[PDB]
Amino acid sequence: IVGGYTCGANTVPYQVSLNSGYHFCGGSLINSQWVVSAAHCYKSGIQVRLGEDNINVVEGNEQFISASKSIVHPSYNSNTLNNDIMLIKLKSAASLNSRVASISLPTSCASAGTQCLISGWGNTKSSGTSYPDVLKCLKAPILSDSSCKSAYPGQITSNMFCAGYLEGGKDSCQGDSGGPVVCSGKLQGIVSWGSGCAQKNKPGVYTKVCNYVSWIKQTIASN
Ligand SMILES: COc1ccc(-c2ccc(C(=O)N[C@H](CO)C(C)(C)C)cc2C(=O)O)c(C(=O)Nc2ccc(C(=N)N)cc2)n1
Ligand SMILES: COc1ccc(-c2ccc(C(=O)N[C@H](CO)C(C)(C)C)cc2C(=O)O)c(C(=O)Nc2ccc(C(=N)N)cc2)n1
Ligand SMILES: [Ca+2]
Repeated sequence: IVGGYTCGANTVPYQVSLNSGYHFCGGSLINSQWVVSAAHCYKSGIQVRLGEDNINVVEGNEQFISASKSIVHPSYNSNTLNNDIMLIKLKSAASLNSRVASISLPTSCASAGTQCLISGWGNTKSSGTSYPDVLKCLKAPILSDSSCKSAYPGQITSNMFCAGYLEGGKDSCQGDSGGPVVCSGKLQGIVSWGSGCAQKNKPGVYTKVCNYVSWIKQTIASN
């Protein structure tokens, strides 16, 4: 997260870190056994880390649970980036508590201009790299479809939206991928792609979760 702020420990209790001996992507807890992330974060050896603030220090509220299943959307396309969504099942159920809690799925899509909370442990600089110990947060609005398509001509599908700041300086970034965009208590987005980070006229692009609620529910019911 570039241009964000320190969230505060366990203030975003649905935020998970996907770990393979290091943090590589975010995710969002949606019930005690399932995490929503980005398809492009798929890999072997995933451990889900819940209850984290400082990802480099044991602080006492963590739960580390191996992924037993990783289910990428059936029509994910790694070229176009359409349908950049994956469901991860935990090998055993998390213990839900105040610091490890789920986020609601949308019942309807959010309007342009809706203010959302984006969070993660990704890079915090727009040039160069700095990776934070503690979770970072950014308030950012959803942009209009027209502004999004103007920013990325020919690239924006009905399963994507843009969010952020066209002046630059405030964006998600590498390592935030798979993590949440939460608006009025609903998981509306997944950190997906962009051009660099926090560049002028190049807002973040996010998977549009409201198109996937039936798929998510049916997938959880069958796996
Ligand atoms: C598929 O969609 C996107 C969208 C954006 C990026 C991206 C993000 C940040 C940056 C980047 O500029 N990140 C930091 C920001 O400070 C640097 C300091 C490393 C430049 C670069 C890229 C890129 O396009 O190469 C990427 C991206 O990083 N893709 C990528 C693909 C292949 C390799 C590899 N085999 N070496 C590495 C990286 N992918
Ligand atoms: C869509 O498919 C992919 C595939 C791979 C990447 C990617 C490439 C390199 C890396 C990366 O450089 N990872 C390092 C290790 O080299 C970390 C230390 C951040 C784990 C991260 C990512 C990522 O998924 O976030 C990314 C990727 O760069 N995504 C991304 C997400 C958001 C923005 C933005 N809002 N500005 C920019 C870029 N996207
Ligand atoms: Ca920790």
